[PDB]
Amino acid sequence: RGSHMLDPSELPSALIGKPFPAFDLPSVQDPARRLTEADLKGKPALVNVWGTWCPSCRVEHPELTRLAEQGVVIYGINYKDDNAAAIKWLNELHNPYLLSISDADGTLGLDLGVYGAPETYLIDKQGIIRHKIVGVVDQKVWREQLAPLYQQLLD
Repeated sequence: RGSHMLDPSELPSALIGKPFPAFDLPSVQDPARRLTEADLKGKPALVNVWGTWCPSCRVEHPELTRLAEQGVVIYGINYKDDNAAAIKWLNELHNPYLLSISDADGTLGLDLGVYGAPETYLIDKQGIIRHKIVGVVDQKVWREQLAPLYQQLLD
């Protein structure tokens, strides 16, 4: 395999200081209920990109719950997934997400620079992106890579 370069939008630094991309998408649990980027505003928060196709996302789930238990607001982007399967996941396991955005065609992921899962965006209360983690967030990642910035956004 020859070299393959990710495009600039997929770099963790790409959307730093930029507003969360605009979108109008159905919620996972109710397709008649519509969500937009305005629903992400108000509190500093994580935006976690996940899919039922994603074994790493299954593994990350207990950590996301652990953060939610400590009052961390987490919104979920269900990316290019089976909706029925996604609803099951949100039922069978312990939903840490305050909102579950159905991004079935990946157009929101497209604007975010998403190229798999899990990926986690830290946003401020204005919905401006402040950090991006590619791959599983564990205690260590949270403690070192997110926690310090998240604390600043609360203050």
